[PDB]
Amino acid sequence: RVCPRILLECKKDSDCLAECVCLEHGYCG
Repeated sequence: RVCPRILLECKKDSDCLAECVCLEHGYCG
């Protein structure tokens, strides 16, 4: 699944939305 192109800063990758991950620097890939 692809996650919309929306910036998102978080610690735990799980925090991310859809089927993506959260990056330490502060961005969801």
